[PDB]
Amino acid sequence: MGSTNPPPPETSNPNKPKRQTNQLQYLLRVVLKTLWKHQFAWPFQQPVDAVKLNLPDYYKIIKTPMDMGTIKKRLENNYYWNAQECIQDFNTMFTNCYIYNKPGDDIVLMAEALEKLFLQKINELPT
Repeated sequence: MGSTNPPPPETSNPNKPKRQTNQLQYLLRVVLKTLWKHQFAWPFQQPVDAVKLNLPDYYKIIKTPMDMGTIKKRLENNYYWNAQECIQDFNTMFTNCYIYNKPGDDIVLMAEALEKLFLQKINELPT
């Protein structure tokens, strides 16, 4: 009975309604893809691997995981109906980090930076 990770969030759901919208195209080509290249992005590029990291309490505490790798796959697979759904997934990811960790932790400074950038990039979206 050693530690395991949960199954990752779904990136495809054939019974969920979806659309391609100008705002969602923008969220992939501009926002995600620019954030993905940032020097602080790496911890957020894949689901939190609590086994590899030796944080057996991670998924004890965080029940709604989200990461940019999943968000990337959702955008590529046209999983979302609108921009707001995806913005919500970005917000879940940031929030989870702030929940599990504490002010001034390196990982938090990273998420804080990314979140400021995020906000500056989604300030104006296409119509």
